[PDB]
Amino acid sequence: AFTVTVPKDLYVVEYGSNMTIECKFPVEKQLDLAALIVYWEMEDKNIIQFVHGEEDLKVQHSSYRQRARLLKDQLSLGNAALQITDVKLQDAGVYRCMISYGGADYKRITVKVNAPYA
Amino acid sequence: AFTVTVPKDLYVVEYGSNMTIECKFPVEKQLDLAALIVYWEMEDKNIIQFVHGEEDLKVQHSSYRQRARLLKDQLSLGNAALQITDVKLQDAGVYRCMISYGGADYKRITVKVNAPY
Ligand SMILES: CCNCc1nnnn1/C=C/c1cccc(-c2ccccc2)c1C
Repeated sequence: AFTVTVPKDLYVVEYGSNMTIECKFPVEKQLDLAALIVYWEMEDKNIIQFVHGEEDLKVQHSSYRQRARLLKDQLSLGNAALQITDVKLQDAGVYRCMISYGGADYKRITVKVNAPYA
Repeated sequence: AFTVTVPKDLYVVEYGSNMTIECKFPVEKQLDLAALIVYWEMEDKNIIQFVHGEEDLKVQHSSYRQRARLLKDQLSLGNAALQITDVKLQDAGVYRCMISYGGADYKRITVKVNAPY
Protein backbone atom coordinates (compact mmCIF):
# COMPACT_ATOMS: atom_id res chain seq x y z
CA ALA A 1 0.00 0.00 0.00
CA PHE A 2 1.81 2.99 1.51
CA THR A 3 1.46 6.10 -0.66
CA VAL A 4 2.49 7.40 -4.06
CA THR A 5 4.71 10.45 -3.57
CA VAL A 6 5.33 13.14 -6.17
CA PRO A 7 8.51 15.32 -6.31
CA LYS A 8 6.76 18.18 -8.11
CA ASP A 9 3.01 18.95 -8.20
CA LEU A 10 3.54 21.53 -10.96
CA TYR A 11 5.91 21.34 -13.93
CA VAL A 12 6.27 24.48 -16.09
CA VAL A 13 7.74 23.57 -19.48
CA GLU A 14 8.59 25.08 -22.85
CA TYR A 15 6.66 24.23 -26.01
CA GLY A 16 8.66 21.67 -27.97
CA SER A 17 10.85 20.72 -24.97
CA ASN A 18 10.96 17.31 -23.30
CA MET A 19 9.76 16.63 -19.74
CA THR A 20 9.75 13.72 -17.35
CA ILE A 21 7.11 13.72 -14.64
CA GLU A 22 7.60 11.34 -11.76
CA CYS A 23 5.62 9.39 -9.17
CA LYS A 24 7.58 7.49 -6.53
CA PHE A 25 6.31 4.37 -4.81
CA PRO A 26 7.68 1.89 -2.19
CA VAL A 27 9.92 -0.63 -3.97
CA GLU A 28 12.32 -2.49 -1.61
CA LYS A 29 14.75 -5.03 -3.09
CA GLN A 30 13.84 -6.31 -6.58
CA LEU A 31 10.74 -5.44 -8.61
CA ASP A 32 8.13 -8.21 -8.70
CA LEU A 33 6.52 -7.42 -12.09
CA ALA A 34 3.51 -9.65 -11.25
CA ALA A 35 2.51 -7.12 -8.55
CA LEU A 36 3.14 -3.92 -10.53
CA ILE A 37 0.52 -1.83 -12.35
CA VAL A 38 1.14 1.77 -13.50
CA TYR A 39 -1.52 3.87 -15.27
CA TRP A 40 -0.77 7.40 -16.44
CA GLU A 41 -3.73 9.53 -17.55
CA MET A 42 -4.70 13.10 -18.33
CA GLU A 43 -8.12 14.57 -19.05
CA ASP A 44 -9.27 10.89 -19.14
CA LYS A 45 -6.86 10.10 -22.03
CA ASN A 46 -4.75 6.95 -21.64
CA ILE A 47 -1.03 7.80 -21.81
CA ILE A 48 0.51 4.67 -20.25
CA GLN A 49 -0.95 1.34 -19.23
CA PHE A 50 1.62 -0.94 -17.63
CA VAL A 51 0.14 -4.19 -16.42
CA HIS A 52 2.63 -6.58 -14.84
CA GLY A 53 5.08 -5.66 -17.63
CA GLU A 54 2.60 -5.41 -20.51
CA GLU A 55 2.11 -2.29 -22.63
CA ASP A 56 -0.06 -2.03 -25.74
CA LEU A 57 0.49 0.94 -28.17
CA LYS A 58 -3.09 0.56 -29.25
CA VAL A 59 -4.51 1.58 -25.85
CA GLN A 60 -2.55 4.87 -25.85
CA HIS A 61 -4.28 8.08 -26.95
CA SER A 62 -3.20 9.31 -30.38
CA SER A 63 -2.11 12.72 -29.08
CA TYR A 64 0.50 10.88 -26.98
CA ARG A 65 1.53 8.44 -29.74
CA GLN A 66 5.28 7.97 -30.26
CA ARG A 67 6.06 10.76 -27.78
CA ALA A 68 5.09 9.76 -24.22
CA ARG A 69 6.90 6.64 -22.82
CA LEU A 70 7.31 5.11 -19.34
CA LEU A 71 10.98 4.75 -18.37
CA LYS A 72 11.12 1.08 -17.40
CA ASP A 73 14.68 1.65 -16.03
CA GLN A 74 13.35 3.89 -13.22
CA LEU A 75 10.54 1.49 -12.27
CA SER A 76 13.05 -0.86 -10.66
CA LEU A 77 13.96 2.11 -8.42
CA GLY A 78 10.29 2.74 -7.42
CA ASN A 79 9.92 5.64 -9.89
CA ALA A 80 7.05 5.71 -12.38
CA ALA A 81 8.67 8.21 -14.74
CA LEU A 82 6.47 9.36 -17.62
CA GLN A 83 8.61 11.07 -20.24
CA ILE A 84 6.91 13.10 -22.97
CA THR A 85 9.16 14.41 -25.75
CA ASP A 86 8.22 17.46 -27.86
CA VAL A 87 5.75 18.95 -25.35
CA LYS A 88 2.67 20.44 -27.09
CA LEU A 89 0.46 23.27 -25.81
CA GLN A 90 -2.37 20.76 -25.68
CA ASP A 91 -0.33 18.72 -23.15
CA ALA A 92 -1.03 21.34 -20.49
CA GLY A 93 -3.41 19.91 -17.90
CA VAL A 94 -3.69 17.60 -14.89
CA TYR A 95 -2.01 14.16 -14.97
CA ARG A 96 -3.06 11.25 -12.76
CA CYS A 97 -0.62 8.46 -12.02
CA MET A 98 -2.34 5.43 -10.57
CA ILE A 99 -0.04 2.78 -9.13
CA SER A 100 -0.65 -0.64 -7.56
CA TYR A 101 2.27 -2.65 -6.19
CA GLY A 102 0.86 -4.58 -3.26
CA GLY A 103 -1.63 -1.86 -2.46
CA ALA A 104 -2.44 1.26 -4.32
CA ASP A 105 -2.61 5.05 -4.42
CA TYR A 106 -2.88 7.88 -6.92
CA LYS A 107 -1.60 11.45 -7.21
CA ARG A 108 -2.44 14.37 -9.49
CA ILE A 109 0.25 16.55 -11.20
CA THR A 110 -0.37 19.85 -13.09
CA VAL A 111 1.52 20.89 -16.22
CA LYS A 112 1.80 24.43 -17.62
CA VAL A 113 3.24 24.81 -21.17
CA ASN A 114 4.97 28.09 -22.15
CA ALA A 115 4.39 29.46 -25.64
CA PRO A 116 7.12 29.10 -28.33
CA TYR A 117 7.22 32.91 -28.77
CA ALA A 118 7.61 32.82 -32.57
CA ALA B 1 -7.63 -10.11 -17.11
CA PHE B 2 -8.55 -7.61 -14.39
CA THR B 3 -11.33 -5.32 -15.62
CA VAL B 4 -13.86 -3.47 -13.45
CA THR B 5 -17.32 -3.79 -15.00
CA VAL B 6 -20.36 -1.68 -14.19
CA PRO B 7 -24.02 -2.79 -14.66
CA LYS B 8 -25.30 0.78 -15.00
CA ASP B 9 -23.24 3.83 -16.06
CA LEU B 10 -26.10 6.20 -15.17
CA TYR B 11 -28.46 5.94 -12.20
CA VAL B 12 -31.43 8.35 -12.13
CA VAL B 13 -32.66 8.52 -8.54
CA GLU B 14 -35.27 10.14 -6.32
CA TYR B 15 -34.40 12.88 -3.85
CA GLY B 16 -34.41 11.37 -0.37
CA SER B 17 -34.42 7.73 -1.56
CA ASN B 18 -31.55 5.28 -1.11
CA MET B 19 -29.37 4.19 -4.01
CA THR B 20 -26.81 1.45 -4.41
CA ILE B 21 -24.29 1.82 -7.21
CA GLU B 22 -22.15 -1.14 -8.08
CA CYS B 23 -18.80 -2.07 -9.59
CA LYS B 24 -18.11 -5.71 -10.41
CA PHE B 25 -14.64 -7.21 -10.48
CA PRO B 26 -13.19 -10.73 -11.09
CA VAL B 27 -13.27 -13.04 -8.05
CA GLU B 28 -12.43 -16.71 -8.61
CA LYS B 29 -14.43 -18.08 -5.66
CA GLN B 30 -11.28 -17.03 -3.74
CA LEU B 31 -11.94 -13.61 -2.10
CA ASP B 32 -8.66 -12.86 -0.31
CA LEU B 33 -9.40 -9.85 1.97
CA ALA B 34 -5.69 -9.08 2.40
CA ALA B 35 -5.39 -8.43 -1.36
CA LEU B 36 -8.57 -6.39 -1.85
CA ILE B 37 -8.80 -2.58 -1.91
CA VAL B 38 -11.90 -0.62 -2.87
CA TYR B 39 -11.89 3.20 -3.07
CA TRP B 40 -15.10 5.05 -3.90
CA GLU B 41 -14.78 8.74 -4.76
CA MET B 42 -16.79 11.56 -6.26
CA GLU B 43 -15.68 15.07 -7.20
CA ASP B 44 -12.45 14.18 -5.29
CA LYS B 45 -14.33 13.41 -2.03
CA ASN B 46 -13.37 10.05 -0.43
CA ILE B 47 -16.63 8.16 0.25
CA ILE B 48 -15.29 4.63 0.99
CA GLN B 49 -11.82 3.23 1.46
CA PHE B 50 -12.03 -0.55 2.01
CA VAL B 51 -8.50 -1.58 2.88
CA HIS B 52 -7.56 -5.16 3.52
CA GLY B 53 -10.62 -6.39 5.37
CA GLU B 54 -11.77 -3.24 7.14
CA GLU B 55 -13.65 -0.14 6.11
CA ASP B 56 -11.55 2.91 6.95
CA LEU B 57 -14.04 5.17 8.72
CA LYS B 58 -11.67 8.04 9.45
CA VAL B 59 -10.93 9.02 5.84
CA GLN B 60 -14.59 9.09 4.68
CA HIS B 61 -15.68 12.69 4.07
CA SER B 62 -18.20 13.85 6.66
CA SER B 63 -20.88 14.55 4.02
CA TYR B 64 -21.08 10.76 3.53
CA ARG B 65 -20.63 10.03 7.24
CA GLN B 66 -23.70 8.01 8.27
CA ARG B 67 -25.08 7.67 4.73
CA ALA B 68 -22.54 5.91 2.50
CA ARG B 69 -21.58 2.30 3.30
CA LEU B 70 -20.00 -0.52 1.33
CA LEU B 71 -22.05 -3.74 1.16
CA LYS B 72 -19.52 -6.18 2.57
CA ASP B 73 -21.82 -9.19 1.78
CA GLN B 74 -21.44 -8.46 -1.96
CA LEU B 75 -17.67 -8.08 -1.98
CA SER B 76 -17.15 -11.86 -1.73
CA LEU B 77 -19.23 -12.17 -4.92
CA GLY B 78 -16.96 -9.66 -6.76
CA ASN B 79 -19.39 -6.77 -6.22
CA ALA B 80 -18.28 -3.43 -4.74
CA ALA B 81 -21.72 -2.05 -3.89
CA LEU B 82 -21.68 1.52 -2.55
CA GLN B 83 -24.99 2.36 -0.88
CA ILE B 84 -25.76 5.99 -0.02
CA THR B 85 -28.93 6.52 2.03
CA ASP B 86 -31.22 9.58 1.80
CA VAL B 87 -29.93 10.96 -1.49
CA LYS B 88 -29.37 14.75 -1.56
CA LEU B 89 -29.17 16.88 -4.71
CA GLN B 90 -25.51 17.40 -3.83
CA ASP B 91 -25.02 13.64 -4.39
CA ALA B 92 -25.63 14.01 -8.13
CA GLY B 93 -22.34 13.80 -10.02
CA VAL B 94 -19.72 11.33 -11.27
CA TYR B 95 -18.55 8.48 -9.00
CA ARG B 96 -15.22 6.70 -9.42
CA CYS B 97 -14.66 3.22 -8.05
CA MET B 98 -11.03 2.19 -7.96
CA ILE B 99 -10.50 -1.50 -7.21
CA SER B 100 -7.22 -3.35 -6.67
CA TYR B 101 -7.27 -7.13 -6.29
CA GLY B 102 -4.21 -8.63 -7.97
CA GLY B 103 -4.36 -5.92 -10.59
CA ALA B 104 -6.38 -2.81 -10.75
CA ASP B 105 -8.97 -0.93 -12.77
CA TYR B 106 -11.42 1.92 -12.34
CA LYS B 107 -14.74 3.06 -13.79
CA ARG B 108 -16.87 6.22 -13.69
CA ILE B 109 -20.64 6.12 -12.89
CA THR B 110 -22.93 9.17 -13.30
CA VAL B 111 -25.82 9.92 -10.93
CA LYS B 112 -28.77 12.25 -11.75
CA VAL B 113 -31.16 13.26 -8.90
CA ASN B 114 -34.90 13.89 -9.45
CA ALA B 115 -37.34 15.80 -7.28
CA PRO B 116 -40.98 16.06 -8.52
CA TYR B 117 -43.34 18.73 -7.08
C1 LIG C 1 -8.36 -2.55 -18.33
C2 LIG C 1 -7.00 -3.01 -17.87
N1 LIG C 1 -6.67 -2.70 -16.45
C3 LIG C 1 -5.81 -1.55 -16.13
C4 LIG C 1 -6.60 -0.29 -16.00
N2 LIG C 1 -7.45 0.13 -16.90
N3 LIG C 1 -7.95 1.31 -16.46
N4 LIG C 1 -7.42 1.64 -15.33
N5 LIG C 1 -6.53 0.65 -14.98
C5 LIG C 1 -5.76 0.67 -13.79
C6 LIG C 1 -6.06 1.50 -12.74
C7 LIG C 1 -5.40 1.56 -11.39
C8 LIG C 1 -4.05 1.20 -11.31
C9 LIG C 1 -3.36 1.25 -10.12
C10 LIG C 1 -4.00 1.66 -8.96
C11 LIG C 1 -5.34 2.04 -8.95
C12 LIG C 1 -5.88 2.47 -7.61
C13 LIG C 1 -6.69 1.63 -6.83
C14 LIG C 1 -7.17 2.05 -5.59
C15 LIG C 1 -6.85 3.30 -5.09
C16 LIG C 1 -6.05 4.14 -5.83
C17 LIG C 1 -5.57 3.73 -7.08
C18 LIG C 1 -6.05 1.99 -10.21
C19 LIG C 1 -7.50 2.39 -10.27
